[PDB]
Amino acid sequence: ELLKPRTLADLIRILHELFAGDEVNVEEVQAVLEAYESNPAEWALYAKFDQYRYTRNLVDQGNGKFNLMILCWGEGHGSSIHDHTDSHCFLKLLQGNLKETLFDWPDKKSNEMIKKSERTLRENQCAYINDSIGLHRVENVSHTEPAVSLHLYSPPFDTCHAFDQRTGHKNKVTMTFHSKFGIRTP
Ligand SMILES: [Fe+3]
Repeated sequence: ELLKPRTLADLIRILHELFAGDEVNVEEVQAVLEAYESNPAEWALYAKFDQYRYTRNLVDQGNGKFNLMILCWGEGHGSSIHDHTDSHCFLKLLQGNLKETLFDWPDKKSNEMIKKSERTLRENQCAYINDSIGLHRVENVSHTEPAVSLHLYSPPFDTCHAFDQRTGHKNKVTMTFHSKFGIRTP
């Protein structure tokens, strides 16, 4: 029985129920994330921006089943083209808009990675990606509005690959947290 999360804390409690077992009902997780109506006062603690690039702010560790984090995207900040390390990845907009560009996995031959599609993710919409679907880039293309998104990854992962758009070549990158549970973590 999926109920509407009344608050961020209620959402977290519901997520612990949805991840109590060993598998993931993607459609139910996405539905509950979509149904949470972003309330800025509930997540202000985690919305810690950096001037130069987007930040990752850990909210909950899901009793080991998932990482739940808030990403804070300054104007013009964006990600690499990246994978998700054999994990489910849900992305819900809490504030602003983000452009998501999808790419196929590269072949062995060095070639330009050509986007397969793009879409604008708007406030409160929850999207989903996994390595079977493909790779993506996420960007705040706004000149005037910072964006904030809520991301859930299951299982949690500390590393992933960035792909060079000119060649498809990949490099391993380690995820760094700007803060954890509201506390800045150098
Ligand atoms: Fe991603």
